[PDB]
Amino acid sequence: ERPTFYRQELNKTIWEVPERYQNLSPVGSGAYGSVCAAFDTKTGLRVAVKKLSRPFQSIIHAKRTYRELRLLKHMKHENVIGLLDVFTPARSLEEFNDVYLVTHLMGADLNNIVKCQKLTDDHVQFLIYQILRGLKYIHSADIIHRDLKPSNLAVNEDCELKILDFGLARHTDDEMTGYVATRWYRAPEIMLNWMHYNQTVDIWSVGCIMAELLTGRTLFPGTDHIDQLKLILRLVGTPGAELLKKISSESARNYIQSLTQMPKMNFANVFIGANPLAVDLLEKMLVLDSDKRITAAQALAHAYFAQYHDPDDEPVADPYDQSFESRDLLIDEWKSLTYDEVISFVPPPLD
Ligand SMILES: CC(C)(C)c1cc(NC(=O)Nc2ccc(Cl)c(COc3cccnc3)c2)[nH]n1
Repeated sequence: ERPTFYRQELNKTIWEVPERYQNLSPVGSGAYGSVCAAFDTKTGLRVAVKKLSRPFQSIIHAKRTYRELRLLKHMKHENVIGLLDVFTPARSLEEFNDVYLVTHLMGADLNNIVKCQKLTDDHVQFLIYQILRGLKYIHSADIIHRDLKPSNLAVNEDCELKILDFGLARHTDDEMTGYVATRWYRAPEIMLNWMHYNQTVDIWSVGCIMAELLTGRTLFPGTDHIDQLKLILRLVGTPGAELLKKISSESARNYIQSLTQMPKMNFANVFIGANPLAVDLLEKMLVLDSDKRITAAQALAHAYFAQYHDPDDEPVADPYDQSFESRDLLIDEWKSLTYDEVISFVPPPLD
């Protein structure tokens, strides 16, 4: 039944893991946990193991922990990250305090690819294709990523691509401040809090990512929130009256109307030399009104992806029950909910 655990300290943190996992080596940490690379001897895999940092600190924390576990137990798709394993050294609910998550070891992110390599149009096709493929899956489970950027995309030597979230820290006001990649890929409505937002926020990010794969340059490297809004409105144009009504923040609405009105730019004169089909796709992604952005599913059928598109191999997620998001529970209740999910986990099969 239960495997044997051994202990070791790595960077003032104690790790207790099953013997199967060997050669633990620290790779990163933050307020929400620490990660080691390791070798899983039962599967033959290089794996990553995250140890959650006091997962049941507060109500809000415990619920956060439950949420990621549920989330990761559910993601089963080639272009999305999955759970290899999840474990606890705890022998009963009474002593459950620590949670460990196991995933495939990710090496290079997409930020490393565009930085250190020249990409062909065909490269960009395959890379964006896979993001959209994964995103169709994620969205069909009513999950929004909200933080799509190159660094949250893992890419191996064959340009095969997985969406995940490496994030280990709080998403605070300070990290979104200033000249920071954290904010360059954010949909404007979620950056200036215009309104209740939706799936299409992630599509805007793909817009920004695709542009950067084509040029090798950040699309909207704002020096701050407002500077970035100007860079954005310079390209796609200031909003019309139709879009202004949909902006719930009267204060935000009011700021936008103080701007000099500008037309949408010619994208062929921005993305000089790009495939006309890439240009067209960007025009349908980088749309200010989120009601009117192309969806992941719609985007898969666009002629830019003709080499790769296969409507029989672009699967959707099983129904995902997200009713817990509405419930207010106590720490011990989130905790036990989490514990059930730990003990019920069934590992994936390798072929
Ligand atoms: C929207 C999607 C489904 C993409 C999403 C994913 C997440 N969160 C995570 O992916 N979390 C997570 C948890 C544990 C581990 Cl081990 C990892 C991968 O971490 C590494 C670190 C270093 C090298 N390789 C993998 C991710 N939220 N939303």
